[PDB]
Amino acid sequence: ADAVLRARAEIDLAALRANVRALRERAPGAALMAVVKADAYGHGAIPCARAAVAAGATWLGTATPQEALALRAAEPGLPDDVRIMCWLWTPGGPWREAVEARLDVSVSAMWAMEEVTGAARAAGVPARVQLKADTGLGRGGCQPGADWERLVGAALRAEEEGLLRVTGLWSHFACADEPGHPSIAAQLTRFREMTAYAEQRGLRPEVRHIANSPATLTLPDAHFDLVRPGIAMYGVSPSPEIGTPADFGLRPVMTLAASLALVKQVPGGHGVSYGHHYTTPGETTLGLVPLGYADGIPRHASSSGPVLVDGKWRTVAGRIAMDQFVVDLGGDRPEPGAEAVLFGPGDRGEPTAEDWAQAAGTIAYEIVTRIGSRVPRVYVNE
Amino acid sequence: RRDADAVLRARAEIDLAALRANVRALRERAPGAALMAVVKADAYGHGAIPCARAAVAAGATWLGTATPQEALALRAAEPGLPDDVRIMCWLWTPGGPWREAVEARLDVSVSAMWAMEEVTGAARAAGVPARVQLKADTGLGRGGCQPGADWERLVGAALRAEEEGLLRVTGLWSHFACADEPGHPSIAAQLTRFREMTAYAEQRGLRPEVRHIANSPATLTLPDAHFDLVRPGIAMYGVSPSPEIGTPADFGLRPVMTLAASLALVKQVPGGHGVSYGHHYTTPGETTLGLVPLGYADGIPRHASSSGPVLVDGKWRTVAGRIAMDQFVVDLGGDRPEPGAEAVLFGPGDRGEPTAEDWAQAAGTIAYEIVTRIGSRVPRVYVNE
Ligand SMILES: Cc1ncc(COP(=O)(O)O)c(CN[C@@H]2CONC2=O)c1O
Ligand SMILES: Cc1ncc(COP(=O)(O)O)c(CN[C@@H]2CONC2=O)c1O
Ligand SMILES: [Cl-]
Ligand SMILES: [Cl-]
Ligand SMILES: [Cl-]
Ligand code: NA
Ligand code: NA
Repeated sequence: ADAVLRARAEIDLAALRANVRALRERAPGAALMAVVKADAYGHGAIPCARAAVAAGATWLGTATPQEALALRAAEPGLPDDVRIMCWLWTPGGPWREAVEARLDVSVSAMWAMEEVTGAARAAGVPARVQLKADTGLGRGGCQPGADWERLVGAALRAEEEGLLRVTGLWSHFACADEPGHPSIAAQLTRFREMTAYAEQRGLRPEVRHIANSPATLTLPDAHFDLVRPGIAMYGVSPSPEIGTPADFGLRPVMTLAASLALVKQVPGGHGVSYGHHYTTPGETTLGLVPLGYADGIPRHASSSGPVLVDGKWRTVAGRIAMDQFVVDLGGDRPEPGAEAVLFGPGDRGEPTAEDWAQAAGTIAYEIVTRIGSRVPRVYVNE
Repeated sequence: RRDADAVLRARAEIDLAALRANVRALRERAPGAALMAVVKADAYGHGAIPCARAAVAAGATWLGTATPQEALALRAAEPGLPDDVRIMCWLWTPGGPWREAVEARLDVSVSAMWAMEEVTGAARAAGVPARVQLKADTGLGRGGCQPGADWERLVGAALRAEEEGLLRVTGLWSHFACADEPGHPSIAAQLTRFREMTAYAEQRGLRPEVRHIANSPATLTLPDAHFDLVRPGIAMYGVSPSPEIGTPADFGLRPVMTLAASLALVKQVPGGHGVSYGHHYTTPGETTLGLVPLGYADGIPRHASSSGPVLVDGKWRTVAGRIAMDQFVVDLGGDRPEPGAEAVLFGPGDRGEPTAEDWAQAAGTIAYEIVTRIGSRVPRVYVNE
């Protein structure tokens, strides 16, 4: 692909492996799940899954069943013994294909309990089921009290019939990226209660797990049998409040770069881009970076996004357009085709994804995950 | 059946009859001009090839893309689009596939000497002449050639390449900065500069088939800016360029995309229960919550946290707290739709659902960004092909 000449997202799989390594050291009591949903947070699902497994991940996590099934179908195959879990299900989804593919499937509700049991019955092989507990996030889990009682009950019956085995009990935190937030302790308490209850009724899960990246990095009591450090595996800190990648032995995996399309002199008083929200203060040079919001450069970073060009940080001049944006180069005259580095690990003087997050009023998770399909991915150290 | 399966979670429904109607409506609105169907960025999220075909059927005689790869993909479509449709691309960088573009008969934009040298080199090596459009920077300060010496030199090099039989300048074009703000003084200033820079080029000897400057908001509001060709991108997808310009209905337009999902969970929760990351929403009393299985990886902007609208079970709901990567929650106020019930995030608006403009407002952006960044994990379903 000559598509890389315009722009590319370089994915350093050696950095990803080092991150997995570092996260395994940080959670020595637990298995590590490589969360590779959303096309591995924009980094490429299958290449990142292989690298994570090579570095010691024994679980893969996806949102949709289609994502998990694509991992099972990869050629050459990932090891047959890697566990693959998926959790974002709707009525009528491919439960039977998931059971036949030996996926761990999350169940938060009776409807899904019924459908997976029906699918196991029709497939003639038992399902592996994880029960999700809503411990305080108020999102995908089963509520405590009657809902949980009923769900645990139906799971035991299906076990009795040989239709499934409950392989895990899990939940997810709301505010683990704010250390000391009182909801963290409240959720852990509730997690302990709800899991104690399920085990006393007779469930025998292989894994209990609640930890995402910020809990993995800051709460050893929340590690249990399995940690799910998604954003950290891609070398990106969950928040500045938690710390920098370097604080945890982490290195950003993605570098986003483009080649300048145009370098041109313009007079003072010349408007730049839509709405003319920037006006040259005097005679100067403008550089055209051929990436825009269709490529995942957030429109919210208009006037603020940083980019390394020709030895200095520049910032976006005025509005980001669909396919491009402009920087004021202050008189410098790099060649057309010169490298513009939007973000990376930061060790060459370039910005990081967290700098973009700040410029766009969002979090670094969104920045890396929404880099568009029009930007080719280049895998290094595969 | 694998098709039938991903649509169960969510889908972006693309009504090509609405797109064809929009192209007809735009052609009425610019009777002096050919219409270019701007299908860059995967047709603003709607699907490049299906939209290109529909637009051509409805009378578009030009297709516009940003990258050469987009344009080459249109040339290569099977079945082919008509051989006589013109396909233009404009976002080039040094060393791009100029020769392949020349051999594929694309119109290629040039704003600079580097590019003039590369395309002339490629035409020389291919042994076939290039079709080149010169872009003028009339005030936008983005991709065009500046007036004065830069333009003089570019027009000069183009004439020499014409003299050698290496290319023909097929167009002279530009693009507006503020056409979405009617009466903004930059509009007239750019048109005046466009007229001068194009007059200059023609008097030096260039004979373009088309002159063009109009995007959607100019096409809709500025008949003097139509020239020989209009490029109404967002309007073709039935979306107004701004509320200042008007609503789609004001222009005989209908939104082409409908974004919908199937509820993944409906559950009862007590009062005082936090909802989603950071607990920016707390249930005020006992209630029901609905889980919509779409998140910012699917293109639901995180900026619409606490504000995005969605039609569920007969009423508009709004996002409760933070939108997550793969899902968000709504407070259903006690209602108990079935799991799997339809949640309509946006569409043309005639069934009581929100529009892409409502999402733009909720997310502090423009409707262009909403439709364009709907993620590849959302399948597109084409109706009225
Ligand atoms: C159920 C589940 N487990 C673990 C993770 C890993 O989170 P970290 O990436 O924070 O480690 C996530 C993803 N969290 C994303 C981030 O945005 N919204 C989500 O659902 C998730 O949804
Ligand atoms: C060169 C060019 N021509 C025509 C159009 C059509 O514009 P409308 O969609 O506004 O009709 C665009 C789209 N402009 C996109 C829209 O956002 N940013 C851009 O550069 C464009 O870049
Ligand atoms: Cl939850
Ligand atoms: Cl701005
Ligand atoms: Cl310009
Ligand atoms: Na929870
Ligand atoms: Na211009």
